[PDB]
Amino acid sequence: KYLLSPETIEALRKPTFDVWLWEPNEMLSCLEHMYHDLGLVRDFSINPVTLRRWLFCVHDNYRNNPFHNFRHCFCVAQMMYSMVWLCSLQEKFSQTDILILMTAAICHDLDHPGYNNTYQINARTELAVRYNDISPLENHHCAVAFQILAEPECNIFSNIPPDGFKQIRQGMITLILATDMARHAEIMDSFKEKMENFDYSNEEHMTLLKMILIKCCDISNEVRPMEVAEPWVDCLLEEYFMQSDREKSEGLPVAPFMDRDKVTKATAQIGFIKFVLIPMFETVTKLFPMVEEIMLQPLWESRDRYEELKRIDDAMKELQKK
Amino acid sequence: KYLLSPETIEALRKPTFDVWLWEPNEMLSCLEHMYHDLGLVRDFSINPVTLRRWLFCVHDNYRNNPFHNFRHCFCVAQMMYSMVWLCSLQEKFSQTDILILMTAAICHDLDHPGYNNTYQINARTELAVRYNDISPLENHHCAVAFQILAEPECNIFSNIPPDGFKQIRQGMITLILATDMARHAEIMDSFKEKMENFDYSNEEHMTLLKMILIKCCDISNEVRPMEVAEPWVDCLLEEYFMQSDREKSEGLPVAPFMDRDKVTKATAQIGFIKFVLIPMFETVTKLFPMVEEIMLQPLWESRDRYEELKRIDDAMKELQKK
Ligand SMILES: C[C@@H](Nc1nc2c(cnn2C2CCCC2)c(=O)[nH]1)C(=O)N1CC[C@H](F)C1
Ligand SMILES: C[C@@H](Nc1nc2c(cnn2C2CCCC2)c(=O)[nH]1)C(=O)N1CC[C@H](F)C1
Ligand SMILES: [Mg+2]
Ligand SMILES: [Mg+2]
Ligand SMILES: [Zn+2]
Ligand SMILES: [Zn+2]
Repeated sequence: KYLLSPETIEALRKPTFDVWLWEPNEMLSCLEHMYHDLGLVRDFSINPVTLRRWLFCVHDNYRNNPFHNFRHCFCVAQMMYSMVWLCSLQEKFSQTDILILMTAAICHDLDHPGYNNTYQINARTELAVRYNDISPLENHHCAVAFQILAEPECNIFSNIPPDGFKQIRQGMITLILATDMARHAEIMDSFKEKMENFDYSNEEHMTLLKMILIKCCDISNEVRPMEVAEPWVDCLLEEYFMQSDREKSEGLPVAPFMDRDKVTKATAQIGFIKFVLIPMFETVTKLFPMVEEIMLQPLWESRDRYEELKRIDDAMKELQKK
Repeated sequence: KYLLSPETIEALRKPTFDVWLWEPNEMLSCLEHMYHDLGLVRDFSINPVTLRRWLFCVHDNYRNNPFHNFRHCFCVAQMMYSMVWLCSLQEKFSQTDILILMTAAICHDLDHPGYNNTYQINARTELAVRYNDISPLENHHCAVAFQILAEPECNIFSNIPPDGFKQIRQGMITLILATDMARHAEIMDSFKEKMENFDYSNEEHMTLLKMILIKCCDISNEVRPMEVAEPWVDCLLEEYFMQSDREKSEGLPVAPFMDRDKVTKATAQIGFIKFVLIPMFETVTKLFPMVEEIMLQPLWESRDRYEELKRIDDAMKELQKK
């Protein structure tokens, strides 16, 4: 049953929203609500019907991978929606910037194949050869994003003038490309430097803030409730094993964190929560104090839980080895 | 024709080479000779039969556009060859670096359509949407170069280890992407920054020098003798007029420097020589003083010759005025 209850629309605004509850049509409708509710339909004369066909286009072009699937895209877009409200971003950003933040979130892993950059490059694929080993998947995601938008029936921007299309497009590209974890250190070091004296009337500081926001949402699964978050780790590792199978039986290098024999659910997250998630949301909390209690808080609770799980896993491996 | 005379082999080593005398047959055999003579076939275990097939395929993947054709390809690699000897590059650069320089120069405009990046982006071409407005032609040149090299019958790198291939791929990519003239000032400023106190054991200083070197060869046509240089100006304007005419009938922006109402042969070369070519070769001359007499001298004469021809143009216009 598409058509959402008023209870659902309420829940949808917070990062506690149970993303697993809903089937695709309900998620499409949830996303459709977001565009209306943020005033993007109103302020960019988006045809209400074109909006629905666009979300169906997008959905069709996400794949049935275990992790990089349409449900991931909904998580990231819904988490961006939560962040608009939590941080009150309509006070600091234009409606163009919100449109970029939302449309980039929805489009940022379009047609992900289930194998990451390092596979693409080492196997010398169609995509690595096409994009010269430079963020190949991330370029592919934008390419597909705008190939969808070039179809008149899927074009939510059809009544935006050329200058505004040009600005959105640039913005969307900057953000979708920023999702490549290869650049996490570079992007964070850029941001932290700008943060020494932040200025919202500085376009360059704001371009970085948006980059950090989409990144925050992209890797945001562990910010959610333990019940909601925990199943994404199986989805990740299942996808990661799929690749490291292929890498072994093709003789390509294998990343320790994708190695069946090495990684566990617990050791996948301890490091990620501690040295990627926590520091990123720590920096962002300076700019938005309310982030601490809502987002940084479940990250401490997740860190503490996954370190306990490791103590039990490790204790259990003392029984196994011969 | 093919089977090059000892005289042709000697004249091929210098910037004075009459690039117009030779049909595709002979230019290929020349390029081939360059690889044997520079010790690239020897030092990289290149199969000389594969070398011939690669070159035929490269040549096949250049288009019959007025300016950006196989002959332009030949000029850039031939000018690179000249510079190797003039600047004694084998005393400063590794054989791997020479391989990167020659192979990049040959490959740098593969499958160029005859309309520049500004066309691609304003007409929203497959290429522009594919490459996210980011140097769409240059990325595509690289893409075509390594599609070709992925075919085993065209693969001149087939006996190089993977480590070496990765290093060459990366190097060629940097160079080909450096030929986008939109980055000329950025690249020159980055080069000039290092040039304050240059260092050949600094790998980044070298990476820029190689970017400058291919840039020099890419736009070097005015360095060649005045009989050889001048018909290339007609080829250029023919291509640019072909684009400005399309831009006019398609309702797209037109660039003054490409307008067939506004631009003369002389106005097309004066600014370009005085403010792009000359300062670039001036900066190279500091590192290689011998460049002044052999390359900056013909540029000076061409500037003078074209500045005089504008004074003729301008006085003929004053008689026209009624
Ligand atoms: C085992 C892996 N753990 C991990 N990776 C994630 C999450 C979300 N997204 N991702 C990647 C990165 C973006 C796409 C999928 C997450 O909750 N945990 C890790 O530590 N790393 C660190 C390097 C790499 F980012 C994965
Ligand atoms: C009229 C044009 N003149 C010009 N352009 C050239 C030459 C060689 N290569 N090129 C371009 C560089 C990339 C494509 C071919 C040359 O001898 N003269 C100009 O003034 N400009 C201003 C900058 C723009 F690149 C061309
Ligand atoms: Mg991704
Ligand atoms: Mg070019
Ligand atoms: Zn993602
Ligand atoms: Zn060129």
